[PDB]
Amino acid sequence: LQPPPQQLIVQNKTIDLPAVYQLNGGEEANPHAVKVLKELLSGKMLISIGEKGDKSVRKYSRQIPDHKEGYYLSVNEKEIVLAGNDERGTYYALQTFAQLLKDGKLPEVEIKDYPSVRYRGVVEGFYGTPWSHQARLSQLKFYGKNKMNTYIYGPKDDPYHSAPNWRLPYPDKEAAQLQELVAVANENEVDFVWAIHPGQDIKWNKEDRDLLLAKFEKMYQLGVRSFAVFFDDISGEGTNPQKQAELLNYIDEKFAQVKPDINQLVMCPTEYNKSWSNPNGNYLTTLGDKLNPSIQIMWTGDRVISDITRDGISWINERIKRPAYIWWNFPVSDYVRDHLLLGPVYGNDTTIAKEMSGFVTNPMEHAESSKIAIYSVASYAWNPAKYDTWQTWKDAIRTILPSAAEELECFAMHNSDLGPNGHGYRREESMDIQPAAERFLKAFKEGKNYDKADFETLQYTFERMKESADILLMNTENKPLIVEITPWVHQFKLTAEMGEEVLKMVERNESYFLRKYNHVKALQQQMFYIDQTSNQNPYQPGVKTATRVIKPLIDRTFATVVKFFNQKFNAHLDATTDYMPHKMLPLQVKANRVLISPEIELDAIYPGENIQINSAGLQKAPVKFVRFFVLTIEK
Ligand SMILES: CC(=O)N[C@H]1/C(=N/O)O[C@H](CO)[C@@H](O)[C@@H]1O
Repeated sequence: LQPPPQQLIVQNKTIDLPAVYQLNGGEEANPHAVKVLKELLSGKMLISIGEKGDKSVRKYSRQIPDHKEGYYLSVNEKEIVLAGNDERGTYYALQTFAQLLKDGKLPEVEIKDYPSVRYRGVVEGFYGTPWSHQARLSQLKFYGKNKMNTYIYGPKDDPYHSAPNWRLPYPDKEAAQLQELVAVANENEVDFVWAIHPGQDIKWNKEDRDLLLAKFEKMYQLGVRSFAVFFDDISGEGTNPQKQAELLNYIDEKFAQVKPDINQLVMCPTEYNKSWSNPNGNYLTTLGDKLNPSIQIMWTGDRVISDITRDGISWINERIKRPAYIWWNFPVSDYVRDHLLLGPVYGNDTTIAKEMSGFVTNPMEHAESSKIAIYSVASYAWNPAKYDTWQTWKDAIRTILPSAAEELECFAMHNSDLGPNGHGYRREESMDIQPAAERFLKAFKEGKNYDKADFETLQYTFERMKESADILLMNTENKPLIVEITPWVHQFKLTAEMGEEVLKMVERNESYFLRKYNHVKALQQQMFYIDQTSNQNPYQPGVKTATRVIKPLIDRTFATVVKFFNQKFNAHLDATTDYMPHKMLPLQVKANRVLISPEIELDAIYPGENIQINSAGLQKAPVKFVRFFVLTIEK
């Protein structure tokens, strides 16, 4: 069961799902929950479904937890009970019930369940290509299955979300799409929260306030019932906390508290993590004091990218005078775009549920791939006391890709770290093989003999990686997932082939070694060609994989064996580990830039564009040699 329930008593009997059944409370329970129950009983004992207060569930009123979104669930030989404290609770009972049913069978169980954190879900809030409409449809259904009740729409690059077109209603096509997303959100018990991001060019006047409210009104007409205003990542007048708080309170008093049926009203502050706060400035205490108490305030932790600690959340809660609504910046990869972040969710304090109003994850622009972290976050926010990092990661993968779960585990296990970055945030990766790696390498470098078992583990790892990559490439169960990851799967296969060949180099005679060495060089060039043609975004272009432990191991082993060979045979083989066509500290190629890692000869004459050192326009001059750090060319 994911999320794990608050309380579970298991009998180790099982019963058959009733072929004949009496349904009770069908006409009066949450229709969303009844429809789910009706699909499970498709094709087909008393079955009682309802909310506390329905006649159907009167007998169980004392067992239904007294919590928002709580439910009581029971399966024995005589009857099944599915009883929410409220309509969403009934739906949630059904989502648990759906996981109990396996091959027409049910375990005898009794569950009392409820979430520890009130708002749980996803903020689509990253920079990059916004999720596709089809991907959002898929996400919403995923959220309902995992008891996430919150979807905050706010892609930084949607021009109708952010500046200047925040002021304009969505075009007809986009409008009808959002209208469909809201309906689907509603059917899956998810609050569609529409965010606006106006602060970079907002004027503190009646004109812009009215345009904002008019925009909120248009969204309301599309079916939207929760709203957010984001003031993150801006400078200038829009950073004024008094004005922000006045605007939010106006929205609250003239809009949210005036419509019949508005739910969440959320803001993200300009000072949205501690490092970006001014402890000595008046910004957060002003919001805390002035913002109306029903309005939620978002927080990403001690840093833009960070895990949530007891001390960290105490710090913010004391200032905002309410429990922070956490905006968790993982697995978002918009600042390490050459990486996929597919590892487990961990690092968040599991005892601080009372200290947060909400917990949402900011995911990758890769929607399907983000489901691993999203599933885990749903498990963590619902039952943080029972949260199990590794089991939930494994459960997520088996959920997303049952036909190739182990292959996806293999790929994800080695695609979890971010590499060095300006946010200082890192994750573990390849932890299984890390000790056999460091040992193999330490011994190897010193001239000491390595353990054969360690050499075999590495060998076994490369073999498994190639099986996993080729199987994932051909998988048709979740095509959108395969599309997202495919460039990384190719790079991951090359990595493993490169590992096997390097290991063969450590292992016969001069001729054989030279074959292996030339093969390694060709594989390096192939990796370079993938890094240069795939995922060519303006920020971190290319495709990096197994970067924490596996690639450094392979590279360092390769450099070492080439050195020993050169000493033994008095040779001059090139030991460099990344392919570079241009000659020169390693050079790097990024899009049409050639740079020296913080005289040069290009492999051809190109028209020059510019040169920047830490600048001169080259006005298209033919160029092949630069002597005296980035050269831009036409390419
Ligand atoms: C509140 C917030 O996190 N705003 C942005 C952010 N600000 O530092 O960092 C994230 C990771 O780069 C971005 O995806 C977010 O859109």
